[PDB]
Amino acid sequence: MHHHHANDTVVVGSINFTEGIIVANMVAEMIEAHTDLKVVRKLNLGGENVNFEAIKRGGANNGIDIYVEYTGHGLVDILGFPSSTDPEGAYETVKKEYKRKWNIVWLKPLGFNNTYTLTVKDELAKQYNLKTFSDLAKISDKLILGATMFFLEGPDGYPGLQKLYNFKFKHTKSMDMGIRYTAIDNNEVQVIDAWATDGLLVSHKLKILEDDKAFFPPYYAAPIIRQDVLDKHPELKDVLNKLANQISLEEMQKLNYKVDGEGQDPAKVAKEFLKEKGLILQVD
Ligand code: NA
Ligand code: NA
Ligand code: NA
Ligand code: NA
Repeated sequence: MHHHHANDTVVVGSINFTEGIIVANMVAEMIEAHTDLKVVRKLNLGGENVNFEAIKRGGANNGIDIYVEYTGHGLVDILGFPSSTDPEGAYETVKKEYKRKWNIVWLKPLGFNNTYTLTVKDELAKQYNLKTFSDLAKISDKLILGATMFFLEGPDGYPGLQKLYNFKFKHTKSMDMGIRYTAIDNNEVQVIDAWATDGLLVSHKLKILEDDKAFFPPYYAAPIIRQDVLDKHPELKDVLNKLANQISLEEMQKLNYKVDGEGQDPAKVAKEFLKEKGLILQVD
Protein backbone atom coordinates (compact mmCIF):
# COMPACT_ATOMS: atom_id res chain seq x y z
CA MET A 1 0.00 0.00 0.00
CA HIS A 2 1.06 3.55 -0.77
CA HIS A 3 0.72 6.84 1.10
CA HIS A 4 -1.19 8.39 -1.79
CA HIS A 5 -4.60 8.23 -3.44
CA ALA A 6 20.86 33.50 5.61
CA ASN A 7 18.34 34.36 2.88
CA ASP A 8 18.64 31.31 0.61
CA THR A 9 15.65 29.24 -0.50
CA VAL A 10 14.71 25.71 0.54
CA VAL A 11 11.98 23.71 -1.18
CA VAL A 12 9.68 21.50 0.91
CA GLY A 13 7.51 19.02 -0.95
CA SER A 14 4.54 16.75 -0.53
CA ILE A 15 2.05 15.05 -2.79
CA ASN A 16 -1.72 15.54 -2.54
CA PHE A 17 -2.28 13.43 0.58
CA THR A 18 -3.76 15.13 3.66
CA GLU A 19 -1.18 13.89 6.16
CA GLY A 20 1.64 14.74 3.77
CA ILE A 21 0.39 18.29 3.25
CA ILE A 22 0.01 18.82 7.01
CA VAL A 23 3.47 17.57 7.95
CA ALA A 24 5.12 19.36 5.01
CA ASN A 25 3.45 22.56 6.19
CA MET A 26 4.81 21.90 9.70
CA VAL A 27 8.32 21.54 8.27
CA ALA A 28 7.88 24.83 6.40
CA GLU A 29 6.60 26.61 9.53
CA MET A 30 9.56 25.41 11.57
CA ILE A 31 12.00 26.76 9.00
CA GLU A 32 10.09 30.05 8.79
CA ALA A 33 9.93 30.49 12.57
CA HIS A 34 13.54 29.62 13.40
CA THR A 35 15.60 30.75 10.38
CA ASP A 36 15.65 33.47 7.75
CA LEU A 37 15.49 30.95 4.91
CA LYS A 38 12.78 31.35 2.29
CA VAL A 39 10.56 28.28 1.97
CA VAL A 40 8.85 27.19 -1.24
CA ARG A 41 5.97 24.81 -0.46
CA LYS A 42 5.79 22.58 -3.53
CA LEU A 43 2.70 20.43 -4.03
CA ASN A 44 3.87 17.66 -6.35
CA LEU A 45 1.29 15.99 -8.56
CA GLY A 46 1.26 12.23 -8.94
CA GLY A 47 2.00 9.38 -6.58
CA GLU A 48 4.41 9.40 -3.69
CA ASN A 49 7.42 8.41 -5.81
CA VAL A 50 7.29 11.87 -7.41
CA ASN A 51 8.66 13.19 -4.09
CA PHE A 52 11.62 10.81 -4.32
CA GLU A 53 12.39 11.79 -7.91
CA ALA A 54 12.05 15.43 -6.89
CA ILE A 55 14.44 15.20 -3.92
CA LYS A 56 17.11 13.54 -6.08
CA ARG A 57 16.79 16.55 -8.40
CA GLY A 58 16.90 19.12 -5.62
CA GLY A 59 15.28 22.51 -5.28
CA ALA A 60 17.94 24.05 -7.53
CA ASN A 61 16.81 21.80 -10.42
CA ASN A 62 13.03 22.28 -10.19
CA GLY A 63 12.80 19.57 -7.56
CA ILE A 64 12.64 19.63 -3.77
CA ASP A 65 15.08 19.64 -0.86
CA ILE A 66 13.02 18.09 1.96
CA TYR A 67 9.96 15.93 2.41
CA VAL A 68 8.51 13.60 5.02
CA GLU A 69 9.00 9.93 4.14
CA TYR A 70 7.95 6.70 5.88
CA THR A 71 10.64 4.18 6.81
CA GLY A 72 8.87 1.21 5.21
CA HIS A 73 8.29 3.05 1.93
CA GLY A 74 11.99 3.82 1.68
CA LEU A 75 12.87 0.27 2.74
CA VAL A 76 10.50 -1.74 0.54
CA ASP A 77 9.28 0.42 -2.33
CA ILE A 78 12.43 2.47 -2.97
CA LEU A 79 15.30 0.22 -1.86
CA GLY A 80 13.57 -3.05 -2.74
CA PHE A 81 14.44 -4.70 0.56
CA PRO A 82 12.15 -7.19 2.33
CA SER A 83 9.51 -5.94 4.75
CA SER A 84 11.36 -5.83 8.06
CA THR A 85 9.54 -6.28 11.35
CA ASP A 86 11.77 -4.10 13.54
CA PRO A 87 11.27 -0.31 13.49
CA GLU A 88 14.88 0.38 14.52
CA GLY A 89 16.33 -1.98 11.93
CA ALA A 90 14.18 -0.40 9.23
CA TYR A 91 15.14 3.15 10.24
CA GLU A 92 18.86 2.41 10.47
CA THR A 93 18.75 0.65 7.10
CA VAL A 94 17.08 3.50 5.22
CA LYS A 95 19.28 6.08 6.93
CA LYS A 96 22.48 4.25 5.98
CA GLU A 97 21.43 3.42 2.42
CA TYR A 98 19.96 6.82 1.54
CA LYS A 99 23.14 8.54 2.71
CA ARG A 100 25.37 6.16 0.73
CA LYS A 101 23.34 6.02 -2.49
CA TRP A 102 21.92 9.54 -2.86
CA ASN A 103 23.49 11.67 -0.12
CA ILE A 104 20.04 12.08 1.48
CA VAL A 105 19.88 12.40 5.27
CA TRP A 106 17.10 10.88 7.37
CA LEU A 107 16.32 13.11 10.35
CA LYS A 108 14.58 11.94 13.51
CA PRO A 109 11.15 10.28 13.41
CA LEU A 110 8.19 12.56 14.06
CA GLY A 111 6.66 10.08 16.51
CA PHE A 112 3.94 8.12 14.69
CA ASN A 113 3.81 4.90 12.67
CA ASN A 114 1.22 5.43 9.93
CA THR A 115 0.94 1.78 9.05
CA TYR A 116 -1.78 0.07 7.06
CA THR A 117 -4.40 -1.69 9.10
CA LEU A 118 -7.71 -3.48 9.31
CA THR A 119 -10.32 -1.75 11.44
CA VAL A 120 -13.65 -2.75 12.95
CA LYS A 121 -16.34 -0.97 14.91
CA ASP A 122 -15.45 -0.54 18.58
CA GLU A 123 -18.66 -2.42 19.39
CA LEU A 124 -17.59 -5.47 17.36
CA ALA A 125 -14.15 -5.46 18.98
CA LYS A 126 -15.81 -5.34 22.40
CA GLN A 127 -18.31 -8.10 21.57
CA TYR A 128 -15.66 -10.49 20.23
CA ASN A 129 -12.62 -9.38 22.29
CA LEU A 130 -10.65 -8.32 19.21
CA LYS A 131 -7.17 -6.81 19.46
CA THR A 132 -5.11 -8.33 16.63
CA PHE A 133 -5.38 -9.45 13.03
CA SER A 134 -5.11 -13.02 14.35
CA ASP A 135 -8.14 -12.46 16.60
CA LEU A 136 -10.07 -11.16 13.59
CA ALA A 137 -8.99 -14.06 11.38
CA LYS A 138 -10.55 -16.58 13.79
CA ILE A 139 -14.02 -15.08 13.27
CA SER A 140 -13.47 -13.83 9.71
CA ASP A 141 -15.68 -16.58 8.22
CA LYS A 142 -18.66 -14.70 9.72
CA LEU A 143 -17.58 -11.27 8.46
CA ILE A 144 -17.38 -9.17 5.30
CA LEU A 145 -14.44 -6.92 4.39
CA GLY A 146 -15.08 -3.69 2.54
CA ALA A 147 -11.78 -2.54 1.10
CA THR A 148 -10.20 -0.09 -1.30
CA MET A 149 -9.59 -1.55 -4.74
CA PHE A 150 -5.79 -1.45 -4.54
CA PHE A 151 -5.79 -3.30 -1.21
CA LEU A 152 -7.54 -6.27 -2.85
CA GLU A 153 -5.34 -6.22 -6.00
CA GLY A 154 -1.79 -7.01 -4.95
CA PRO A 155 0.40 -9.60 -3.24
CA ASP A 156 1.40 -6.85 -0.79
CA GLY A 157 -2.31 -6.37 -0.09
CA TYR A 158 -5.14 -8.64 1.03
CA PRO A 159 -3.95 -11.70 -0.99
CA GLY A 160 -0.67 -11.73 0.92
CA LEU A 161 -2.33 -10.81 4.20
CA GLN A 162 -4.94 -13.52 3.65
CA LYS A 163 -2.21 -16.15 3.22
CA LEU A 164 -0.28 -15.14 6.34
CA TYR A 165 -3.34 -15.03 8.62
CA ASN A 166 -5.69 -17.50 6.88
CA PHE A 167 -8.43 -14.86 6.60
CA LYS A 168 -11.71 -16.38 5.41
CA PHE A 169 -13.99 -13.36 4.97
CA LYS A 170 -17.28 -14.38 3.35
CA HIS A 171 -16.89 -11.53 0.87
CA THR A 172 -14.28 -8.91 0.10
CA LYS A 173 -16.07 -5.99 -1.55
CA SER A 174 -14.16 -3.45 -3.63
CA MET A 175 -15.24 -0.04 -2.28
CA ASP A 176 -13.42 3.08 -3.46
CA MET A 177 -13.74 6.68 -2.26
CA GLY A 178 -15.70 6.91 0.99
CA ILE A 179 -18.01 3.98 0.23
CA ARG A 180 -16.54 1.61 2.81
CA TYR A 181 -17.01 4.04 5.71
CA THR A 182 -20.73 4.27 4.97
CA ALA A 183 -20.87 0.49 4.56
CA ILE A 184 -19.34 -0.27 7.95
CA ASP A 185 -21.59 2.34 9.59
CA ASN A 186 -24.56 0.47 8.08
CA ASN A 187 -23.21 -2.97 9.11
CA GLU A 188 -23.12 -3.96 5.43
CA VAL A 189 -19.45 -4.80 5.99
CA GLN A 190 -17.77 -5.49 9.32
CA VAL A 191 -14.10 -4.71 8.50
CA ILE A 192 -12.45 -1.97 6.43
CA ASP A 193 -8.86 -1.20 5.51
CA ALA A 194 -7.33 2.12 6.52
CA TRP A 195 -4.14 3.97 7.27
CA ALA A 196 -3.62 4.10 11.03
CA THR A 197 -3.85 7.91 11.03
CA ASP A 198 -7.02 8.03 8.91
CA GLY A 199 -8.90 11.14 10.02
CA LEU A 200 -12.26 9.28 10.11
CA LEU A 201 -11.46 6.48 12.59
CA VAL A 202 -12.54 8.25 15.78
CA SER A 203 -15.67 9.84 14.31
CA HIS A 204 -16.80 6.45 12.99
CA LYS A 205 -16.09 4.72 16.34
CA LEU A 206 -13.58 2.37 14.69
CA LYS A 207 -10.76 0.43 16.33
CA ILE A 208 -7.43 -0.33 14.69
CA LEU A 209 -6.31 -3.94 15.13
CA GLU A 210 -2.68 -4.97 15.61
CA ASP A 211 -0.71 -6.63 12.79
CA ASP A 212 0.62 -9.25 15.20
CA LYS A 213 2.35 -11.34 12.52
CA ALA A 214 4.01 -8.18 11.14
CA PHE A 215 2.80 -8.42 7.54
CA PHE A 216 3.31 -4.70 7.00
CA PRO A 217 6.69 -2.97 7.41
CA PRO A 218 7.21 -0.14 9.89
CA TYR A 219 5.88 3.15 8.46
CA TYR A 220 7.47 5.74 10.77
CA ALA A 221 7.37 9.24 9.31
CA ALA A 222 10.56 11.31 9.35
CA PRO A 223 11.84 14.37 7.47
CA ILE A 224 14.52 13.60 4.90
CA ILE A 225 16.82 16.24 3.46
CA ARG A 226 19.55 16.58 0.84
CA GLN A 227 23.03 16.64 2.36
CA ASP A 228 24.03 19.52 0.10
CA VAL A 229 21.27 21.63 1.65
CA LEU A 230 22.55 20.78 5.14
CA ASP A 231 26.03 21.72 3.91
CA LYS A 232 24.77 25.21 3.03
CA HIS A 233 22.46 25.51 6.06
CA PRO A 234 23.65 23.21 8.86
CA GLU A 235 21.21 24.87 11.26
CA LEU A 236 18.35 23.01 9.53
CA LYS A 237 19.29 19.75 11.23
CA ASP A 238 18.57 20.98 14.74
CA VAL A 239 15.59 23.09 13.63
CA LEU A 240 13.85 20.17 11.95
CA ASN A 241 14.81 17.79 14.75
CA LYS A 242 12.78 19.98 17.09
CA LEU A 243 9.90 17.90 15.66
CA ALA A 244 11.44 14.64 16.91
CA ASN A 245 8.83 12.54 18.72
CA GLN A 246 6.46 15.55 18.73
CA ILE A 247 3.54 13.94 16.84
CA SER A 248 1.88 10.84 18.27
CA LEU A 249 -0.49 8.62 16.31
CA GLU A 250 -3.43 10.15 18.16
CA GLU A 251 -2.23 13.71 17.46
CA MET A 252 -1.75 12.96 13.76
CA GLN A 253 -5.20 11.35 13.51
CA LYS A 254 -6.76 14.46 15.02
CA LEU A 255 -5.02 16.77 12.56
CA ASN A 256 -6.08 14.58 9.64
CA TYR A 257 -9.64 14.77 11.01
CA LYS A 258 -9.53 18.58 11.14
CA VAL A 259 -8.77 18.60 7.40
CA ASP A 260 -10.64 15.54 6.07
CA GLY A 261 -13.55 15.59 8.53
CA GLU A 262 -13.98 19.28 9.37
CA GLY A 263 -12.69 20.88 6.16
CA GLN A 264 -10.08 23.05 7.85
CA ASP A 265 -7.15 24.55 5.94
CA PRO A 266 -4.13 22.23 6.34
CA ALA A 267 -1.73 25.17 6.64
CA LYS A 268 -3.73 26.57 9.56
CA VAL A 269 -4.05 23.11 11.12
CA ALA A 270 -0.28 22.61 10.93
CA LYS A 271 0.67 26.01 12.28
CA GLU A 272 -1.85 25.91 15.12
CA PHE A 273 -0.59 22.49 16.18
CA LEU A 274 2.96 23.80 16.44
CA LYS A 275 1.91 26.93 18.30
CA GLU A 276 -0.23 24.97 20.77
CA LYS A 277 2.73 22.88 21.89
CA GLY A 278 5.30 25.66 21.88
CA LEU A 279 7.27 24.44 18.86
CA ILE A 280 6.88 27.94 17.42
CA LEU A 281 6.15 31.04 19.49
CA GLN A 282 2.66 32.47 19.93
CA VAL A 283 3.57 35.46 17.74
CA ASP A 284 5.25 33.39 15.01
NA1 NA B 1 20.39 9.24 5.63
NA1 NA C 1 7.62 8.77 13.21
NA1 NA D 1 -11.58 -13.95 1.71
NA1 NA E 1 -0.58 20.97 19.71
